[PDB]
Amino acid sequence: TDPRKSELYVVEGDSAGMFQAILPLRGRIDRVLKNTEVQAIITALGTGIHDEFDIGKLRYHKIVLMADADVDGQHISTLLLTLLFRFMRPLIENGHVFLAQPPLYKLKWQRSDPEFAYSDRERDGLLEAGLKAGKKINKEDGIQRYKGLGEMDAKELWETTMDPSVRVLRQVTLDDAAAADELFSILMGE
Amino acid sequence: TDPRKSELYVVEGDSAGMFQAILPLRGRIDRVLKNTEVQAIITALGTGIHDEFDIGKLRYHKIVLMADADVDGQHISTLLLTLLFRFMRPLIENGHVFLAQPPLYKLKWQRSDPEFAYSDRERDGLLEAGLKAGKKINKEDGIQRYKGLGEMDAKELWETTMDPSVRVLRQVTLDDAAAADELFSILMGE
Repeated sequence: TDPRKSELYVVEGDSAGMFQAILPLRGRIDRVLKNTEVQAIITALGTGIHDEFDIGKLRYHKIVLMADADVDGQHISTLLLTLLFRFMRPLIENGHVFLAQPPLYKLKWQRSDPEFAYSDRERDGLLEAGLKAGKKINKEDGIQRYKGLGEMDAKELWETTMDPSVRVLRQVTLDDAAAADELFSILMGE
Repeated sequence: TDPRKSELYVVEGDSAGMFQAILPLRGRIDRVLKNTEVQAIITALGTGIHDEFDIGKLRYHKIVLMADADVDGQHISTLLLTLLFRFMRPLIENGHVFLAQPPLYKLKWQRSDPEFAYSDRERDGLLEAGLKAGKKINKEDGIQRYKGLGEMDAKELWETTMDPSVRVLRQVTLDDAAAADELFSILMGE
């Protein structure tokens, strides 16, 4: 439960699923700060914002953003990384911010546990290794290509994106957050 | 992600682990409302408090409190049910508040999936049924008696307390919340 042993997952957006807290974010910067879901995330982090930001009050060692690979999922991650870059910058600078890579494929092996691939390369690798081991797979429907997080059952979502020994996390750098901030400014101007 | 398909789990306290949001609560009523963890829970619910309470702004269909059976776990559940009874009463009245019953025992069957018991009666029943079916168990260490939520691995905690088809939930009635409020007042006076 301790901040050092605590993580906060922010699950985005309209196609959604060590202490692991979880908060949603569904989907004008002043209007976004008034949004209830945004307010809950900011409050849970416990640092305060802008000039009131206090790193010592950080409630979570890791902040993990989880969204779909599509434009809808990108839009929400862009929004949250911009809010963090503009009002809670040391969270990014000190390496607390991460992006969860959801699995792209589920390999439905006939008489064994299903395997999950995070890229086309891993899918091909796992398929070859499985067939070589003697595992069986249906050529027509044995490989499920995920379209969103909502397609996964809650148990497999945890196994693939939240289990620390299995999950694929990418650290958000200051340059990554600056690129999200630029993207936000471009889209607002459009 | 929709409020109707959303649940908020409040995991208590110092011995801790359909969209399922999760928030911690570790462990003078005016001082409690200023606490960051309490503020995050209230904010996530989205209704506001006291005269500002708006049922229409409720972000979660179910509010589930999960704590250890000991005095430490009871103290936190007493505190949160009191806050809900005093400042967010319709959440209890409208049947949104529940208590999660964590498993008391894990039956470590030798060559099959482990089973979980929520009472001494269920433990005895499952043990008899398993041995009758031909399942094997070690008489010395095969039955683990849980002392707290922190003893469970994250995956089994979800399977037993968060899976809607498996979990054991008890609805918090207005009388239940009134008894928690009385208990809080007695302990504060002590």
